[PDB]
Amino acid sequence: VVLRVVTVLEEPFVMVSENVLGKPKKYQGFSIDVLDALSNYLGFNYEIYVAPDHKYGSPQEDGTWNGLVGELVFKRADIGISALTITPDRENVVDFTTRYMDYSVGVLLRRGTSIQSLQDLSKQTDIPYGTVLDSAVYQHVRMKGLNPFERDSMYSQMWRMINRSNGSENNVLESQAGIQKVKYGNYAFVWDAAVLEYVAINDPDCSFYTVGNTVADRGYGIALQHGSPYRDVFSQRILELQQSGDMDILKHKWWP
Ligand SMILES: O=C(O)c1cc(=O)c2ccc(Cl)cc2[nH]1
Ligand SMILES: O=C(O)c1cc(=O)c2ccc(Cl)cc2[nH]1
Ligand SMILES: O=C(O)c1cc(=O)c2ccc(Cl)cc2[nH]1
Ligand SMILES: [Cl-]
Repeated sequence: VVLRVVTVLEEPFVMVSENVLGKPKKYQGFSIDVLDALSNYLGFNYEIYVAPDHKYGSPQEDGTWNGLVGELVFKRADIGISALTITPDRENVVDFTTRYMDYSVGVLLRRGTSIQSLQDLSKQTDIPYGTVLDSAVYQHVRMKGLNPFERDSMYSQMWRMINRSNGSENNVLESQAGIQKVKYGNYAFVWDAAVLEYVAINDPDCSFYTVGNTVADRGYGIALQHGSPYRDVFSQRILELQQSGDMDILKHKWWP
């Protein structure tokens, strides 16, 4: 029994280890190890392909979904292995396992800063900051900073910085671009805290520092087709990995 796995590249969750003839051959990462834990225990083999648009998946004008979620809806893949945020929107078109990673937001800073939190970052302007355009972080700051019900001045000030020149000045098109901008410029990059911790830990110049708060009731899960016969056993195994302390060994392999 061979499963077809769709993924989205995101260090250190899913990283392409080897390319042959212009296509990835081997994948590694925390999400890959969780997949390898499921495959060996439940007794299935798999093959992995990257989502063509490199997107996670969001609803479109016409109802259809794009990205990884779209690949599962159109049944072009059986399961999705990535840092895919569990949302009610997505739970309506694909089946999610239980959470295997906690959602977290953080900021990447040049070595030698006073910034301790996202709160601090919002209260200064000397270090410009931003994220990836139209990403999760971006859309959250935009929503909170434009919501008349919200009166947390942090999201209002952050959106003011992020949306300078309609977002062309302080944002980037890829996370790699944001990281290099911190490395070689005066900039702070807001992203998933777990990603940024991996980046900081592994930078050859050790030029980064990172702070971030985790977010409860938010996290990443494995996705499957709607009405998949594999969800329940997938979710059970994830619990088992958690109780046995196997998940904390995987997390320590990538976040020592
Ligand atoms: O699942 C999503 O929609 C999604 C959007 C992001 O910008 C993102 C960024 C970093 C990580 Cl580790 C996961 C992410 N997931
Ligand atoms: O602390 C939270 O609940 C939280 C959730 C987000 O999605 C988020 C996104 C961007 C920024 Cl700059 C802060 C954030 N904080
Ligand atoms: O792709 C971008 O928006 C971008 C902005 C920078 O300031 C920048 C600075 C250095 C490097 Cl190596 C890449 C960069 N990329
Ligand atoms: Cl395999």
